[PDB]
Amino acid sequence: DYVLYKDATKPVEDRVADLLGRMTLAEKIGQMTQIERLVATPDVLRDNFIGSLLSGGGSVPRKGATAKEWQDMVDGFQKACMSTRLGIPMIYGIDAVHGQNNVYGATIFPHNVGLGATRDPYLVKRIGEATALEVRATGIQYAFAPCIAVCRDPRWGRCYESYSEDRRIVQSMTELIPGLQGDVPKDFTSGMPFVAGKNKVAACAKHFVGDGGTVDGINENNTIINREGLMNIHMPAYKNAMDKGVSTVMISYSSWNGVKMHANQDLVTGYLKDTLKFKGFVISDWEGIDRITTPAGSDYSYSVKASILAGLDMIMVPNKYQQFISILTGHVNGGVIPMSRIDDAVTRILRVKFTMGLFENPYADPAMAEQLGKQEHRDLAREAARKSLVLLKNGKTSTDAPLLPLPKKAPKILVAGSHADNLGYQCGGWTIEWQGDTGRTTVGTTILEAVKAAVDPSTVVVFAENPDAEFVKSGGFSYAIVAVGEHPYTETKGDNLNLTIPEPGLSTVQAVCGGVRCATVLISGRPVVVQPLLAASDALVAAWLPGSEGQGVTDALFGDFGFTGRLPRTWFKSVDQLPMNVGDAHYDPLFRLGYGLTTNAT
Ligand SMILES: *[C@@H]1O[C@H](CO)[C@@H](O[C@@H]2O[C@H](CO)[C@@H](O[C@H]3O[C@H](CO[C@H]4O[C@H](CO)[C@@H](O)[C@H](O)[C@@H]4O[C@@H]4O[C@H](CO)[C@@H](O)[C@H](O)[C@H]4NC(C)=O)[C@@H](O)[C@H](O)[C@@H]3O)[C@H](O)[C@H]2NC(C)=O)[C@H](O[C@@H]2O[C@@H](C)[C@@H](O)[C@@H](O)[C@@H]2O)[C@H]1NC(C)=O
Ligand SMILES: *[C@@H]1O[C@H](CO)[C@@H](O[C@@H]2O[C@H](CO)[C@@H](O[C@@H]3O[C@H](CO)[C@@H](O)[C@H](O)[C@@H]3O)[C@H](O)[C@H]2NC(C)=O)[C@H](O[C@@H]2O[C@@H](C)[C@@H](O)[C@@H](O)[C@@H]2O)[C@H]1NC(C)=O
Ligand SMILES: OC[C@@H]1[C@@H](O)[C@H](O)[C@@H](O)c2nc(-c3ccccc3)cn21
Ligand SMILES: *[C@@H]1O[C@H](CO)[C@@H](O)[C@H](O)[C@H]1NC(C)=O
Repeated sequence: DYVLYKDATKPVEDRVADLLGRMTLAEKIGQMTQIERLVATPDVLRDNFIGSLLSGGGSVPRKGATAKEWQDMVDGFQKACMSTRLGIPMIYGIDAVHGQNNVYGATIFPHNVGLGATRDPYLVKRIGEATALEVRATGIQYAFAPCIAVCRDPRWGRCYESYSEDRRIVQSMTELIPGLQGDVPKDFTSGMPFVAGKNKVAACAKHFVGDGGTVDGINENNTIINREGLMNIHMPAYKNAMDKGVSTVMISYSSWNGVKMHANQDLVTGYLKDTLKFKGFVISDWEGIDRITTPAGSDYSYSVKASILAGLDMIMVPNKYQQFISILTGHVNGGVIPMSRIDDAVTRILRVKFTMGLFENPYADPAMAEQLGKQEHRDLAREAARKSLVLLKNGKTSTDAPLLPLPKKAPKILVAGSHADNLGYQCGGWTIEWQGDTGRTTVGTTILEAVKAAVDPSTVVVFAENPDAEFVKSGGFSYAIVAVGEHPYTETKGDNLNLTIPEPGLSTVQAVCGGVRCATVLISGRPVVVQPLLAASDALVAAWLPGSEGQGVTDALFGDFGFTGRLPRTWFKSVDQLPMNVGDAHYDPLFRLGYGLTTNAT
């Protein structure tokens, strides 16, 4: 007879309610299982009724894969899930945190920190729209963004994924959501999930909650703060995400006052779902439930019980799915975990799938391939790159002639530094590889390239990654541009207690600037000890992690556009002041939030 859930002309809730009514137990749990593509197989996916797949940092089908290949891969997996008795389509998620950053040839936009310096939430909304197209260009329908953490201690290896330390800023920046998912209807209820169609993608606000408040900025650690401070600092943006209709929420690895977020039934269920009235689905993090115990995985049986009862709807296993499903099947068979729970988690996972119309467009659109790396997107990124640069210094002394903007016509000029011609570096973490990489890892334009493509044909550009004083003073240069800074990092692998850039860097800035007037470009995902650099430089620019369009940098350096960006974070004097944020008593910055020197165009 007539199968309601299959009829597209029917209401979302009606269809969810109808399908859930036909589901066994194995299928309901299947919908709650998300696994790495690495352990996925048509059989596995079909036999275990897998409801979702993902790709961790660098989990690509083939290094250098085209968009078609990706689509084919995803389509391969979907073909399998569609063959289940009920034919429930799977949702493929990936970390498209600053473009479809895992794909080769994908436009790599500035990381969050840099975007916050722009204060242009509309620019961010356009980035989300772009990223939507490029993630859909590869057949994927779910991006694990935006990360709306409010980094409070730059020693945290994930600070670059935080728009600001000022929640107000992080809120205005949730505009990425409507960009990735499309805008929500006038009526729209705050908390209901939403996605416009096959040209948009489901978004994920992460990581609930207080991931940017751990002690010392130790990744995944504990956040010791009172409910009020937690609610007015780290909680706010989420409220915004509810109104903008965010589709999902990933839970943080970090604990609050000693309690693992994955086990926090009060915040996850009581506050997020019950109070904020979140109707989309909640997903764990990579082995996030295993990390509830200590050691991790020491009692997976507890992790399922504790996490599922806490209120989580989907688990990112992402490898030992057989265990996860066996363990959960048991708990339900034992009455330990009530079916109402499973019913709820599935109800949410489904509601989101019908809403985005996954049941109507489960397969890719080869027409969408072209989107990947589209020039218009690169221009957009280029714009954001320029707008995110924050001028800290521009003249060794009050009386000096402003170094920037530099002339495009000069006899001979010098570009140097470790980050000068290193695409991987200017891109930073989460680029091609999980930890990011060094060198020409994708399609882009390094700073050097931009420069050679901006100066007058009669301007001799000489490159020297790390020259000595002697070389510079004898070069006959009119000026030099040195780029240095941090190296690509991601999560824990990036926590830093000394926060001083790697060498050589300062040695190079000092060697070059001591030989000729210089403009120093600092590549970093956060504020770092900068006095030494500022001291040796005539002008110094904080470019954070610009991404693939180096021209964004040179656009400012040569005055085609003037610096407008302003510090999204507080720049410290020494790392022992930390934590130190706007509003604190001992607030003794080296550069307050909002600081940013400027210049004018043409
Ligand atoms: C401040 O604290 C930081 C972390 O808390 C320190 O950085 C970390 O230092 C350890 C060594 O103590 C280092 O060791 C691990 O990585 C080794 C290889 O490191 C290179 O490759 C990785 C990626 O593969 C990069 O992330 C590293 O940044 C590093 O990159 C190379 O750096 C060279 C010099 O800067 C450069 O010539 C290369 O081109 C560049 N190569 C690439 C591909 O980028 C590995 O052998 C070892 O077994 C460990 O696994 C960590 O890698 C390093 N940082 C990170 C993010 O992991 C920091 O130490 C200082 O700075 C470092 C960059 C390094 O030069 C140290 O020798 C130096 O003491 C601390 N700074 C201070 C002043 O104390
Ligand atoms: C020369 O460069 C200065 C750089 O500040 C320009 O003035 C600044 O223009 C901003 C708008 O572009 C002013 O408004 C706000 O700026 C922030 C930047 O953080 C924007 O994000 C925000 O949306 C606002 O628009 C800013 O206040 C202003 N700075 C000062 C000290 O007034 C200047 O622009 C020209 O003068 C200013 C006063 C405005 O009237 C501009 O509209 C006007 O074009 C630049 N000159 C030129 C020709 O562009
Ligand atoms: O890439 C998927 C998610 C990402 O969206 C989350 O923000 C982040 O917490 C995260 N850590 C790992 C991860 C960490 C260690 C080993 C293997 C994987 C994986 N992930
Ligand atoms: C925090 O980090 C410390 C040191 O790495 C570790 O001993 C402790 O168990 C962690 N605690 C939490 C709550 O993450």
